[PDB]
Amino acid sequence: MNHPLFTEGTYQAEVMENSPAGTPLTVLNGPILALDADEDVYAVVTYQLLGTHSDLFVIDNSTGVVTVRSGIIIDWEAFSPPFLELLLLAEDIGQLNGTAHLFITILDDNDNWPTFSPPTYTVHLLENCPPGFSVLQVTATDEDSGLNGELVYRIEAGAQDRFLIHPVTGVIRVGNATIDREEQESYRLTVVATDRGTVPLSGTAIVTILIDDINDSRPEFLNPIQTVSVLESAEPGTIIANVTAIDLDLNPKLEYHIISIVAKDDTDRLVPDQEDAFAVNINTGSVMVKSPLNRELVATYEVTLSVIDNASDLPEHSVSVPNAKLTVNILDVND
Ligand SMILES: [Ca+2]
Ligand SMILES: [Ca+2]
Ligand SMILES: [Ca+2]
Ligand SMILES: [Ca+2]
Ligand SMILES: [Ca+2]
Ligand SMILES: [Ca+2]
Ligand SMILES: [Ca+2]
Ligand SMILES: [Ca+2]
Ligand SMILES: [K+]
Ligand SMILES: [K+]
Repeated sequence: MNHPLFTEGTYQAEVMENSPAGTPLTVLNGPILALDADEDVYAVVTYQLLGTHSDLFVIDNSTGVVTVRSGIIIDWEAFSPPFLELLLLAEDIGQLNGTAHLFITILDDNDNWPTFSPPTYTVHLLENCPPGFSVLQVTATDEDSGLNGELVYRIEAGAQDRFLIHPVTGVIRVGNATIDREEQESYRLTVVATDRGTVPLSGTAIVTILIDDINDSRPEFLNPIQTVSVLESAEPGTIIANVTAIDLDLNPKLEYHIISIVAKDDTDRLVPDQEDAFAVNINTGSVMVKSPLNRELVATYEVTLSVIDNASDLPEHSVSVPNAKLTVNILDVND
């Protein structure tokens, strides 16, 4: 009986993780207080603090106030559950000790950054993929609790509405935009996940999106219109011109052809059966005299040349639009 008595059986208390040394515990139920049992004499009562995690704290042995110790760090993420049990002793010399318990709840602080692991990504994607196609999912982790761990995803740069991301799931999908390998063959997306604590932290990942090829882009002649004067004395074999085209797809097989050769004499009049006159090299586009030329037979030739990508996956983007045009004015030879 004659031992000192605390005001409470158990003092309920709390403290914020990462509090610096000196920080008193918030003690929900009054101050930690014991008094000597003898109502006639006076007797000094000192306080002690014991238990497996008492090393995190120091008790003011005179006032009984519990503060955070120097050296140590209170880590919410290091205790499951986030709840300590400590014994308090009241000492009066020549008396048995007082007993109370100090139960302490460690409070969470937003002190973990939303982390991506892996912290970067690479994905291949086929061009002409329709709106809303699901490209990649990205997940970040957070060792905080409650809202301080609840993450919200968002594309910061590299995107321009061509890719969108679900704020919750982190699923990157294609936006309402044409993904054309020829217009842009790759993307480097900066993607941030932000926590919802009041001081909100964020962390970053980099999604490379390599656009794969469909052979879907027609060859283009770089020299579409061309007039050339050739001597009627030009022998067969003689290169007089070269049409040249480019397909912007990944592995084209270009083939140059002559679609027609219209011929006209010097009185501006149709001369038929003169397709033997010229020939285009099927790979290079080099145009040569093929048969003997005579001005007195043919004065002008209009020649149309096409080019096909034989590898093209789409049939309506196979051929040159427009075809190449080559007028060939024939020069006179005389005495
Ligand atoms: Ca912590
Ligand atoms: Ca925390
Ligand atoms: Ca956080
Ligand atoms: Ca394309
Ligand atoms: Ca293509
Ligand atoms: Ca093509
Ligand atoms: Ca002649
Ligand atoms: Ca002549
Ligand atoms: K007393
Ligand atoms: K005493």
